[PDB]
Amino acid sequence: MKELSTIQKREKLNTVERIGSEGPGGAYHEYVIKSNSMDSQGNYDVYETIKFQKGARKEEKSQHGVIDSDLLEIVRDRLKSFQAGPFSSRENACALTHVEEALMWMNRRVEDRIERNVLGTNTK
Amino acid sequence: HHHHHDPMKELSTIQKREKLNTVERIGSEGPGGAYHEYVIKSNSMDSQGNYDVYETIKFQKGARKEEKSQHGVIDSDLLEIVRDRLKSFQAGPFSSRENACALTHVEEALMWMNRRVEDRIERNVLGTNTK
Ligand SMILES: Nc1ncnc2c1ncn2[C@@H]1O[C@@H]2COP(=O)(O)OP(=O)(O)OC[C@H]3O[C@@H](O[C@H]2[C@H]1O)[C@H](O)[C@@H]3O
Ligand SMILES: Nc1ncnc2c1ncn2[C@@H]1O[C@@H]2COP(=O)(O)OP(=O)(O)OC[C@H]3O[C@@H](O[C@H]2[C@H]1O)[C@H](O)[C@@H]3O
Repeated sequence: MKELSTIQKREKLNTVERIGSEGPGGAYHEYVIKSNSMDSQGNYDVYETIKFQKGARKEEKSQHGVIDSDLLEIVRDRLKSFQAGPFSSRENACALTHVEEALMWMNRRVEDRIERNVLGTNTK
Repeated sequence: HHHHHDPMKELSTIQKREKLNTVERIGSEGPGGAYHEYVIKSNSMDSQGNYDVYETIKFQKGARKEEKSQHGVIDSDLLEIVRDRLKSFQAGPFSSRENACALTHVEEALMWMNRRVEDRIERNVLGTNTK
């Protein structure tokens, strides 16, 4: 089925769903973030769709969208702000270090593909 | 729908070369000292000057047990999406060690985020303006 099995199991604010089918690289390129709560009339309090860059950027027929490092950079910024604020935590600091190292590995991939001159194409 | 182009508002990213998108924080600091609206916008624009990509991410603003709260996305949602995409890419033809390391770190970040949630349930402070 469609809903993601999440690491968080208790008191989840939102459900996340993959929409559509597998595409380039074997990945999905549309996701829905959905409130677990509803308003008085049965509507979701939150219903957001995230659409990924589908097909590499230099190939024809490719569809523009967000990329995964965008999401990680937003979360990185949020954790940095929370850590500079009144409600910091050790858990935040550990999560932030892992988020930044993930981003560093994603950039490692980007720079390797620039070097092998395959960035933006469907090549190993 | 939005025409092209503070750099104080744009996020300084880990990636420096061949960025697809610019990420910008919208608005002011809010609860916890954090921003709760971000825009992801393509570095390319069409023939008429409009962004090819212009998407807004709005976060749950104000803790869930407090008044005034505005419903929205939470950070672990974004990370679970990235986790799923990395898992898919790793099961596909274009796997990599870089993907594997990024995936392990993303999942451990999510594990610390859930660790925080469970610690806050234990202290009975989840959803409140409490350290
Ligand atoms: N961690 C990964 N992130 C992205 N893509 C990955 C990863 N691991 C493997 N891939 C695959 O290599 C191709 C070229 O990617 P790329 O050259 O890095 O980048 P891009 O130009 O930014 O396009 C990005 C889009 O490309 C399409 O193909 C991708 C995937 O099939 C996809 O639909 C992307 O959403
Ligand atoms: N890693 C963090 N994630 C979220 N929030 C964090 C973190 N680190 C510190 N905070 C701060 O503690 C408060 C209580 O958060 P919580 O009990 O986890 O909140 P919640 O019910 O899930 O609501 C969530 C919203 O709450 C508001 O305040 C938050 C923040 O000021 C914010 O606008 C949130 O976007």
